[PDB]
Amino acid sequence: SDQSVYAMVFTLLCSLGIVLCLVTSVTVEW
Repeated sequence: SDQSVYAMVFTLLCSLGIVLCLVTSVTVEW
């Protein structure tokens, strides 16, 4: 490439990735 929509979708996908990293890291050690 509005850039605000790109930043919003990028932030949402980053936050979902952080949560999924937490779930994977907990589940393997469990």
